[PDB]
Amino acid sequence: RLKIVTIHQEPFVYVKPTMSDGTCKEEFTVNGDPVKKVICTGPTVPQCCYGFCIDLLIKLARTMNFTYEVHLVADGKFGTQERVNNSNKKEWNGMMGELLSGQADMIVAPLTINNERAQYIEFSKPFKYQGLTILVKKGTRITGINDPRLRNPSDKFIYATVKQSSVDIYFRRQVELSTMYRHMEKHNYESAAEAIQAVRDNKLHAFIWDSAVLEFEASQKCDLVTTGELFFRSGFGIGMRKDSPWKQNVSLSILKSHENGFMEDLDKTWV
Ligand SMILES: NC1(C(=O)O)CCCC1
Repeated sequence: RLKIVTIHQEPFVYVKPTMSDGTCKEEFTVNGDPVKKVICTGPTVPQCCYGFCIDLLIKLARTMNFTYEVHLVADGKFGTQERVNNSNKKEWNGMMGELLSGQADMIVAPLTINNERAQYIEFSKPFKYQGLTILVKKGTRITGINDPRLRNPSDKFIYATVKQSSVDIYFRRQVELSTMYRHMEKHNYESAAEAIQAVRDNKLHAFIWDSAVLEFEASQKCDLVTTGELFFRSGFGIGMRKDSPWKQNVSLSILKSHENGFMEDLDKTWV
């Protein structure tokens, strides 16, 4: 019974309360198809989880003949390396920390495959190809990471991302993006929800984040749109501890799904 850890992140993983009898409300898609849901414990009581990643998990479990139990990451984070003591060895938090500690056997979430994480865990082939993009108010046009309003910032156009995120780290390490980072570090938000709200409230002109997330957020709000070319393209993959016996088949299934329309069907169903 594999321990699956995930996190709230629509449309990949929705999190809702169970009904009074402890079950998940029976719901259907706009075309009458049943919405598959799994019970996921977390911040701790049983809750209802569903979405792109849950549909993927259900498919993998069926295809690979395994049972599982899902829980939401305890600290509500994806995972970054942080100094937590006087030693010289940083420690991973979020889902990365849980996978490495054994609290989880697989990370099933919109987790970016990057260099730092790849140094400690292994990933399946990507179940989603995306990259960083920009969220702005309808009518605003930004070409991409090279747009002057970003490279030559001023207070007339404020942009930012989420503090302590892997995206924040991406800019902090990009020497060529020092100018941008200096500007962002002065406006970064505590959470994506807050930043997205700030964009609708005209308090923030641009929010830099995952295109896989922003494309959905934009589709849900008419006053919001994504703009420009993607930069820092990346994939989302299932995380497992090194040398896992599940890796090969998880990867083969995902590659097969990209080739047989299954992944395209999830795209249409959830966005
Ligand atoms: N995909 C993210 C990650 O850290 O894995 C990047 C920002 C949202 C979460």
